[PDB]
Amino acid sequence: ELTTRTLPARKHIALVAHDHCKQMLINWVKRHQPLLEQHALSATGTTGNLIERETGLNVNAMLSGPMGGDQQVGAQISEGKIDVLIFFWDPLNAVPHDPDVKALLRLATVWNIPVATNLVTADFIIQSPQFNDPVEILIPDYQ
Amino acid sequence: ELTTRTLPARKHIALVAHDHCKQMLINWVKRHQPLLEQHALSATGTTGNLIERETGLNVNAMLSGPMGGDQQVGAQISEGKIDVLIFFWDPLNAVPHDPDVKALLRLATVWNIPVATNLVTADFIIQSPQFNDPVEILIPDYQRY
Amino acid sequence: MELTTRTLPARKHIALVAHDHCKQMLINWVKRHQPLLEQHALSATGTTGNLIERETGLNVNAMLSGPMGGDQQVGAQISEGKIDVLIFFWDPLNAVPHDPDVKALLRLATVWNIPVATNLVTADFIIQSPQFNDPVEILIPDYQRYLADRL
Repeated sequence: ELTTRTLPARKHIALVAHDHCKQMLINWVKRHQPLLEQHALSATGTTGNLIERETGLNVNAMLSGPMGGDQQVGAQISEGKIDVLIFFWDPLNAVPHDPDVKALLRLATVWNIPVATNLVTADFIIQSPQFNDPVEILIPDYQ
Repeated sequence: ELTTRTLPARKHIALVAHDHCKQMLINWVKRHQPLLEQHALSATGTTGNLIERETGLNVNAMLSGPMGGDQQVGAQISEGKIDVLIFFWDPLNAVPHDPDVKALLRLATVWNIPVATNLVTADFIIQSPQFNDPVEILIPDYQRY
Repeated sequence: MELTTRTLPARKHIALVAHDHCKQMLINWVKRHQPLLEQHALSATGTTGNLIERETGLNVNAMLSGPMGGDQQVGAQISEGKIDVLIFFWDPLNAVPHDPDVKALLRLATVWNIPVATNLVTADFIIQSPQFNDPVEILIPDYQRYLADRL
């Protein structure tokens, strides 16, 4: 049983990267600075401060993955508060919070928000002529 | 890299049960009603409405586990807003949100709050004379790095 | 890990993969986007190909169902650079016995950096993009240099 929810024109974007993937995330943000500047940005750990020092964008801070930030992101997705997830997780290194990694991606699938796990997916999303449009999405009907 | 934090005398307790374990959790609540009435209670899914109908205890409702309730609980644990976790998960059925289940237990371990994963451990915790007093707990010093 | 590039052709090879309770969701999506999908190469796993041929006029390569090896067929072709796009509606509310195949397929789509969608909103962003029917240059691991370092 489905219902609908409205993703707004101006979006709340979560930016999450594993250690060997933080330089890949910062290069992506740099290439799309004017596209990100009017949306709201959040990031786990110190990635936000790295983005801030290199580009000037404001990024709200959350806990690092190992300390709980992935669950912070996931809780907000399910409350309808985060609209997009860019999650450059590391497929070539084992992390102790892998349960948190898979739980967060599970919820981004359940709640049907645009979610990219690599560069080319993130390009298709952020460069799309619809990224700045409101979006009506099908979601589970919790009641 | 450890520091300290104080759990208040009035604890914010999270009550979480999988489907076939719901009955055991409500029996535990009914056995310990006079103790639990002095604490703040939250529960995932409909479990809060079950408790309130059978005891009159006040229970703040959160999303069910499959829809993200375990991660709401984990987020508050890491923020220092939940002080105790009673998690009656089911060891004899497989659930689709198993990563969420293990992720909540990992964080409760990281942030070193009292946590019960079965009936006898829950009785030991809530029956402790220390349970309704302030409790100093060791925690990771995140404000370091 | 050093990077190189490869180019996904204008006509894409798209893998269409869905768990039992998500099959109807995938066919809804295929139905809406049929005028675009007729211009690309399509493969699907298990009974999903029957469903698509029956309900549309699209032609699909049959691959094995997920539990019998189909996810590893798709993964193999991804790593060989033969599959360009992955539409993978897996079920986050039901446990499956081939969950390791499911996670290994998503792991490889991440290493080899191909467009991948796990839900409707992400699938629409990809297929509707004005770039979808043009060559796409993507950054990929440099396998020969990676091998050279392991010796």
